[PDB]
Amino acid sequence: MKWEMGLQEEYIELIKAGKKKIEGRLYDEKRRQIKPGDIIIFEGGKLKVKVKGIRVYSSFKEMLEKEGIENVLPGVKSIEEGVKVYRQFYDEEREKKYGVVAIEIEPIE
Repeated sequence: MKWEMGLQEEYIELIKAGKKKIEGRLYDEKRRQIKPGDIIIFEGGKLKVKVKGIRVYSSFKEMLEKEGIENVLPGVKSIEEGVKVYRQFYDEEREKKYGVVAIEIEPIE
């Protein structure tokens, strides 16, 4: 399957460069249908990636600690800062309701 989802510009570059190897998202209805082998089209075609793995957590904090913040949000020095990044996109109620998913990705040329 091929899935479409938005992605901020700064992350598009980090993924292409091989620094950002994980895409964190709310494990919501849309994300609950993704499996390794699928393809994700980011920000209207600015980047295409292959899904290599799916790991679900109860929170962004736990996801970041297990996946390694440098592999998810390159440059962010602390887990607290990492959680803040996600809070700008996802509220705590949604996080508690759906859980969080770490999508292992590989850029497609």
